[PDB]
Order: sequence, then C-alpha cells, then structure tokens
Amino acid sequence: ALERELLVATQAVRKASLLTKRIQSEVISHKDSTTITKNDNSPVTTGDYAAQTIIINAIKSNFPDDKVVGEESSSGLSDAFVSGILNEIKANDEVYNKNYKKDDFLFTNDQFPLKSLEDVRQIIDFGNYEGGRKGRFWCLDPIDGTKGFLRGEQFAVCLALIVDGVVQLGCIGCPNLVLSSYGAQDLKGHESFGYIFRAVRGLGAFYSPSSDAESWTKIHVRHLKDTKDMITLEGVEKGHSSHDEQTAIKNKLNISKSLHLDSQAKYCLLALGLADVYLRLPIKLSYQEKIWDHAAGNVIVHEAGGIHTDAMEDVPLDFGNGRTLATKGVIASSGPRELHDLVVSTSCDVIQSR
Ligand SMILES: Nc1ncnc2c1ncn2[C@@H]1O[C@H](COP(=O)(O)O)[C@@H](OP(=O)(O)O)[C@H]1O
Ligand SMILES: [Ca+2]
Ligand SMILES: [Mg+2]
Repeated sequence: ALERELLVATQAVRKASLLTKRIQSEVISHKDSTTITKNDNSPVTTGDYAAQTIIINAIKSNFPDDKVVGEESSSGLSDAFVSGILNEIKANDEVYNKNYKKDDFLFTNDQFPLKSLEDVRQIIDFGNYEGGRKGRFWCLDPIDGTKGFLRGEQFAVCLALIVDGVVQLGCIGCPNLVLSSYGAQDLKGHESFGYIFRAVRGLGAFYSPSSDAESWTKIHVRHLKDTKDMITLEGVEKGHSSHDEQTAIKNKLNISKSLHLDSQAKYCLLALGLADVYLRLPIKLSYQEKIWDHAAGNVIVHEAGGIHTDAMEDVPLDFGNGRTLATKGVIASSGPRELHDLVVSTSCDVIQSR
C-alpha cells in the first residue's frame, strides 16, 4: 500500500527542495519585493508559493480528485507577484531537468499544465480543504520555518497523507541540513540540496540525500539510559514556544545540551537518532497548532520508534479535528514510555505552576 503516493510525495518534495534551496539567497537579498506580510504579521515569500504550486500540481496530475490542506492561498496576489512565482518555477525546471529528472514520473499533464498565471492561482487554491475525521487528504506546509528560511538557516518542505484522521505517510525535505553541524556524518550528494526523510505507517522510516532519493537508508531513534546525557530539540523563535519553561524542564532533568533550529527538520534529527527530546510548550494556551506543522513528523517519528504527544495531558495527537490540533503544545521523544511520561508530566507541572 501507498506505493504510488510515496513516489509522488517524494518527487514533489524533491523538486520543491531544489527550488527553495536555490532561492534562499535571492529572497533574502530582494526581501522588499519577494516577501509579503499575512494577517497575523507572519511572512510569506515567492518561495513558499512556488513550492506549494509545484507540490499541489504534482499531486493533482497524479491524483486528480484528491483533497489538499495547504497553508497558503493566492487571494490578493498581484499579476506581477504571480509572474515571479511562475518564473522561479520555470527557472528551477531548467536546472532540475538537466540534472535530476526521474523517468516515468509526471509533475504536470494535460489537465494541469502549469503554464499561465491563472494556472498558478488555481493550483495554489486547491490547498483550501479544511480537513476532518473521515477520508483521505494531503496536508502541506510548503516552507515550514519561513523565518529560518529568511535567516539563511534551517527550514523544511513538508507533505503528509492523512486517512480517517490518522497520518499514513510523511515526507520532509530539509534542503539546507548538514549533519556534520550536529557532529554527525553526511552522505554522498547531500551538498546540493540536503536530505529527504520519509515514512509510511507499518513500513519504517528512511532518508536519502535529496539529489539521490533512490537509495534509502533506514533510520531509528536512539536509546540513552540517563537523561543527564540527553539532547533537546527546540525552536529558535522565542514567540513560537515557551523557552523559559523548557529550560525549567531541562534543569529538572539535568539536561545540559540543546539544539535550536527552525522547522520539522527537528523531527528528522530525532528520528535519525541525533537527539532525544523535542520540546514545544505553548506560551499562550489559546493557540491551536496547525496540522501541517506536525503531520509529516508524526509518522516519521512513529516509524523510527519514538513517541509523539501533546505537552500537558500526555495523549496522542489527533489529526482528524480539521486544520488544527485541539491539544496544547507538542512533545516528541525517543521513548521509552517511562522517559516520555517523565518529560510530559514535568511539562504539565511547570505550566500548572504559572
Ligand atoms: N505562537 C505560536 N506558537 C506555536 N507555533 C507558532 C506560533 N506562531 C507561529 N508558529 C508556527 O511555528 C511553526 C514551526 O515553528 P518552529 O520552526 O519554531 O519549530 C512555523 O512554521 P511556518 O514558517 O510555517 O510558520 C509556524 O506556523
Ligand atoms: Ca509555512
Ligand atoms: Mg509551519
């Protein structure tokens, strides 16, 4: 099961990973024309939109009826802005097809040719599904960690398939990820556009350099015995999680090592066995996490042998509630259960002591 879906997800993420790697420096340099502010003041760039367009167009060319929950919308974009999205797509195609073309795989077809400004708008807006409890849908964050992208640091291209509220398939491109930065080994070909991580429920978790994406290496969480030796994974942006409460947890558990980076690349490092505990405590309890921020990681961490819950109740995440998660915060770990429950119960106690 899901063999065709896995191929499509992988190639879609692969092409978008090249585009976003290549753009990163020009967006930052031209970040007066390439960057828009959304209704919540968060940034969105030509890259986010271009990645969403490539990925949804590939999904639709292969699965015409499929539903997609994608973060971005084309509403209000000018023709000038949309022509820039199209240009970046076609510029990337010219590099990608010389070098990385996959035989017998289509990114576009007769019904979804991706030729005009109007095609771009239509494809972006196929991401307007609201999710829910029954049936099959794709879940897409075209650039997870846009603030990291803009900082020239880490970001991820994230695609998942949800069926009956459960994540069945996940694929995360980490285009700027260099494992030696974390003291670990890099694989042949990693330098051009990073790594892809993927998993299908029941079938294990794997990775490959993005430029390869043909030879897959199986991954698994590690198992350290004492928390004193462990490493946390946390975000960089102080407004996205409660860093001081995370520090309280670390101190209580005698953890003295942490890696800060943007995006679901954090789940990939956990699944690879390079750290032990992902912490994302909520600053404001009114916030509802978006499914696209966690869905691909959920199945990858599970298939790598880890555990994924909220930050307070210690319950599984429920991906059948619409666009958002109803629980508060997120914690993932290598397990075992006893370790995971120690962490989440500490998190609960810290939050309740406010
Ligand atoms: N107040 C908040 N609490 C939790 N997450 C937030 C937040 N405000 C924005 N975010 C989200 O944080 C997601 C993952 O964060 P991080 O990279 O820090 O781990 C982001 O990727 P986007 O670039 O898609 O927004 C973003 O949706
Ligand atoms: Ca995003
Ligand atoms: Mg995000």
